[PDB]
Amino acid sequence: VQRIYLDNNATTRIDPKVKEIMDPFLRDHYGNPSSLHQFGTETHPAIAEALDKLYKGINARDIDDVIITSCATESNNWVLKGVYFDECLKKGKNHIVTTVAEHPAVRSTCNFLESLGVEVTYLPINEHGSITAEQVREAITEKTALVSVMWANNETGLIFPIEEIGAICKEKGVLFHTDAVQAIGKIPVDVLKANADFLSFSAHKFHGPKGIGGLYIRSGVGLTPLFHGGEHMNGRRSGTLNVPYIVGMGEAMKLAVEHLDYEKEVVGKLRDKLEEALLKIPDVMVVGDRIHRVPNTTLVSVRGIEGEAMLWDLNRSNIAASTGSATAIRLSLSRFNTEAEIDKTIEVFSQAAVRLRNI
Amino acid sequence: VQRIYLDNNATTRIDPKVKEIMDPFLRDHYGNPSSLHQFGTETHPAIAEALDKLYKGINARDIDDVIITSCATESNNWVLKGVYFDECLKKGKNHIVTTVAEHPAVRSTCNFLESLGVEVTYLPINEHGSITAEQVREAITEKTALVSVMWANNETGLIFPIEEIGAICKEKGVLFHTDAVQAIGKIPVDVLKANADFLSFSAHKFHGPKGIGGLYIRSGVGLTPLFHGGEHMNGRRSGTLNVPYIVGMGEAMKLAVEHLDYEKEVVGKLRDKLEEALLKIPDVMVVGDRIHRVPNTTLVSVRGIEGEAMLWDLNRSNIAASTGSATAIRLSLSRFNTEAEIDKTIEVFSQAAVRLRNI
Ligand SMILES: Cc1ncc(COP(=O)(O)O)c(CN[C@@H](C)C(=O)O)c1O
Ligand SMILES: Cc1ncc(COP(=O)(O)O)c(CN[C@@H](C)C(=O)O)c1O
Ligand SMILES: [Cl-]
Ligand SMILES: [Cl-]
Repeated sequence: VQRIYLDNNATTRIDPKVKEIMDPFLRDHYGNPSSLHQFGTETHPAIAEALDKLYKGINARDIDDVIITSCATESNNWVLKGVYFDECLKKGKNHIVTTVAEHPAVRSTCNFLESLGVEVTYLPINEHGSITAEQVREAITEKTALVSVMWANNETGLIFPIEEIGAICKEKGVLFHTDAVQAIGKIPVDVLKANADFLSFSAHKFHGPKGIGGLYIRSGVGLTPLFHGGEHMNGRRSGTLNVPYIVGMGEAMKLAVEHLDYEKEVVGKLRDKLEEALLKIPDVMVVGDRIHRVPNTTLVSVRGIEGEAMLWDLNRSNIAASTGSATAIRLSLSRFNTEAEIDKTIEVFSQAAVRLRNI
Repeated sequence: VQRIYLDNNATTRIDPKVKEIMDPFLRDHYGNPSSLHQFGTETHPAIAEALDKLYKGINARDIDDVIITSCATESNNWVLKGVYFDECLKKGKNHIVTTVAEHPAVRSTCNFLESLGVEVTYLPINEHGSITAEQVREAITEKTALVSVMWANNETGLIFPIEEIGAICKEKGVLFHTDAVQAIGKIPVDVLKANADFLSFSAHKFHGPKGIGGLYIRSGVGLTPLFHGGEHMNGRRSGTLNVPYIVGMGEAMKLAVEHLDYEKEVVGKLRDKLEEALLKIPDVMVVGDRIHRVPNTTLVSVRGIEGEAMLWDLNRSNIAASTGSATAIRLSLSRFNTEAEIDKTIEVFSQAAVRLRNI
């Protein structure tokens, strides 16, 4: 069989080059980076080069941190629970501003915070699919400790106006976190433009392994550790480093960035091909704005069918994809897809479409 | 060159079989276990078999949890910070009992807890190297929320009387966590014998990859998540699973347990060989008790030399090891060592010994 993968916002294949680069750290460079002897020191250089790659991915300066984590969910829980202790409790700054769009790691953590007594406002989503900036402007109180808005949306592919949000946040004196998980490798990411104080990502959205990610922390911004024990990552996050996955994720980030133009021109073109082909069906509205999306995503709906039903049929034709908020169907490409696979999807989708209608 | 690795309590080589089993999950079974389509469902079976292996390693029942984490430091921070919220805050049970022996993840987290207002008593270590049980008996107040004692000590290899501690904890109504990181693969581990409510481990102490670990949670014991977001691990710890490392760590645990007798009879014998050979030097006292140690560790001191100096010289002779509390030298074997390598160490150590004395 010839299977087609269109669920890249759920996770992604590890790049062959990523696999190849981690391999010697599963084989004989197994030493613990903290060890003082050769087994440890010999991992130094590769670690350093990984970190360089991460820095250059997100336009982070020497004086900033990019801390390695076990995934974006760790990152996001760290940021929220750290600012709770540093701001909400110790500074009485008892309010967080976020959106209804956010990943559940963010939203569940916020919920928990409310349980303890933080007030969290959850910004509503507009007709244009997006949040405005002015919406955050108008929410930022005296008490506001942090604003958290995701860079791009995992369900619709919509880019939020981070940066404008950056500015509104600078002007008003407030901590700014952006969850940038679905922006890496998909559009350029620049914490400087963004005035991020905090930024999250996870390798497996850009062809590294599941099980690692980063939190960008800006210079001189405190954030009480989520993993105390304090020896690794300048005491910001304790635990023996995941050497192999570090090295992998370096590589991934690099390749991700190198492919920005390819993502834009080629993958985006593929997405468009697909999109147009599918709008030719009947009442197949696309979902949300079409102009401010990451290149690789399209969330279509289909008049009289469930998303789940569509998905299940697609699966039997060896095509993988997932749902989103109405349900609707999310098709999420990557550089690994080809025009052949799109064409095929167009066929198998339309057949499936026609074939499920009468029920 | 022929290098000799004796720093197994710092980390360990991934077993070839562990490497081999994770490999297809870095290659083409890259789907996200949550996905509903084949790419996801096809990871189901291997995940399940991994989990089975983990269960059987630690004598955990079906109705218990073994939750996958990013490492033992995650585990330990989870346990302490969860019981703070479930017990210290919500039940007014404002005291934790632990030892001075514990890993810094435990101790730093405790320190942080104190910062917020928990009272933590830190049980002092005795002349016999160990903690008694009666010592915990006598500390358990009305207010005591949790007792945390490590199963074996990473610095000395000393086994604490967990189980007796289990009983004293059952009788008095108190939550029992044991950090068992250095017991996996080294002596049998049995949460049932132990009345653990919580038990930690990390794969890289038993020849799986760094960057994953477990928290055993006993049936019906709550523990407010450290990673909110709640979709993975029955909502106890959110984040896309580390499929490859799961599968690896399964395998590791299995092999670890299969090798218990080999660890006892062969590795322990090797350790003894080494130990005796080195006691023949001059005022080379061994450090702590010699009778209740995991098979693989020995912490020697050397009359007139620093530990660091000894280590550095050893490193130049291609032998890897680390220090411990007075400083002293820790030599930590695994099944991968051979009598040849010991012999060699005996030589290179004694030469180094004699050669560093006059200064
Ligand atoms: C924007 C965003 N933030 C955070 C996460 C969580 O990353 P980890 O699971 O690596 O912590 C994801 C992945 N989500 C999946 C569940 C999806 O979109 O289908 C995401 O898309
Ligand atoms: C008893 C114990 N608990 C917890 C940990 C932390 O595990 P992770 O780093 O996998 O979270 C270790 C490893 N320690 C090293 C630093 C040593 O003994 O030399 C340990 O020995
Ligand atoms: Cl915290
Ligand atoms: Cl928590």
